[PDB]
Amino acid sequence: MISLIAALAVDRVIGMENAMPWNLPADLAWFKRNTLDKPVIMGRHTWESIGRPLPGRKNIILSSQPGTDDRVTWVKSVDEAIAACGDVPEIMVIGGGRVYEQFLPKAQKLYLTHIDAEVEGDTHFPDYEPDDWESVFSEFHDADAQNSHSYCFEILERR
Ligand SMILES: Nc1nc2c(c(=O)[nH]1)N(C=O)[C@@H](CNc1ccc(C(=O)N[C@@H](CCC(=O)O)C(=O)O)cc1)CN2
Ligand SMILES: [Ca+2]
Ligand SMILES: [Cl-]
Repeated sequence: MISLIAALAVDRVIGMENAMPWNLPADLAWFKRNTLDKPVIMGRHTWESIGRPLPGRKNIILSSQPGTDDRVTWVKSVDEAIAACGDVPEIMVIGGGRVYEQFLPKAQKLYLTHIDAEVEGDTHFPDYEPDDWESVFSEFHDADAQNSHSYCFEILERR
């Protein structure tokens, strides 16, 4: 089963963690908690931006180009990405935009972080409609000594 996990700035703008204007260690901890011990699928740009395989998870990179790092698994299609995961209960797709769009239709859950910050960007998470999803968990948090901005964690199930 496919799950998408993303951090959204205002107006659903998305980008690479290392380039966003916030510093939210609480969100990275949530991300870790929610992906640990699960396969993670990402596109090429996100892989390059993270730089090293995320430990404790199977890292899968979706790319039409040949692989350039033997430390991760490279696939060329959505179906191939899912076959390479094996029989696992949940597959975490971690973006970017195009990757989110290719898996959305198959996704059954969404783990989102809504961050209260305005960012200019050209890439946005795709629209999800109120009728197709149920918010099953939500948790609001204020900015603090370690977290630059306020954020809300949320879990949605396809309805
Ligand atoms: N919640 C959430 N989802 C997201 C992002 C995010 O920042 N937050 N990212 C884009 O905004 C993308 C993922 N980018 C990531 C970039 C770096 C790390 C990372 O270093 N995580 C370490 C945590 C240890 C540490 O805290 O340094 C890990 O998971 O092991 C994770 C995700 C997409 N999905
Ligand atoms: Ca940053
Ligand atoms: Cl990407």
